[PDB]
Amino acid sequence: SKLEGAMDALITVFHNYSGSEGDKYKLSKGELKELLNAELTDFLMSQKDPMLVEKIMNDLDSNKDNEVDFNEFVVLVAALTVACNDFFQEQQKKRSK
Amino acid sequence: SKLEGAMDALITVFHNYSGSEGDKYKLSKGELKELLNAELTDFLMSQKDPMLVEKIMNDLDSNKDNEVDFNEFVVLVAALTVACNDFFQEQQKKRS
Ligand SMILES: [Ca+2]
Ligand SMILES: [Ca+2]
Ligand SMILES: [Ca+2]
Ligand SMILES: [Ca+2]
Repeated sequence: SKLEGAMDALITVFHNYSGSEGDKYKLSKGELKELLNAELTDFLMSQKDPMLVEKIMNDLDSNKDNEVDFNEFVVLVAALTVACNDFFQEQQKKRSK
Repeated sequence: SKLEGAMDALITVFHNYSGSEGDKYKLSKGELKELLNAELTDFLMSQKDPMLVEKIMNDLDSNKDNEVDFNEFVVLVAALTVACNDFFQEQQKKRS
């Protein structure tokens, strides 16, 4: 199914970056930065934005273990997907006026 | 990017079922049923299970407007993906 394909992909993406160092199933700041730069580059306007990454790391690491675990990563993905969905919807609503 | 491809897919799937009736951007119980049966059938052990769909509807519709909006739908997707990831990680741990 298209949905479970997407779910599989969320899992794969995470594990593509989380296994370079430290906990194999959590993202370090470095691994997160890597993932942001390669996977969400449009959100960084294809710029390097370390201070922004720092803030993303701080907002996502809710339990303060200096890692972004999978639950924490999914919080990111959910927020950015909702925001994009909302964008597309408002663009259609604006058009129908 | 693989990630943004997946995010796009989440949006497209929801909008694939949400536009049959009512709000074009929310799932009725009926629309949610169609989505669950087409997209998550393995979670239903490939059975039709309207009693479980009812409970799923009731759980996802946190604002009690009788619809599952996109945010509500992503709560389900997050929960299921997290559970699936946990499964795959515990299967690896077990193996070692
Ligand atoms: Ca790691
Ligand atoms: Ca954390
Ligand atoms: Ca609808
Ligand atoms: Ca609702």
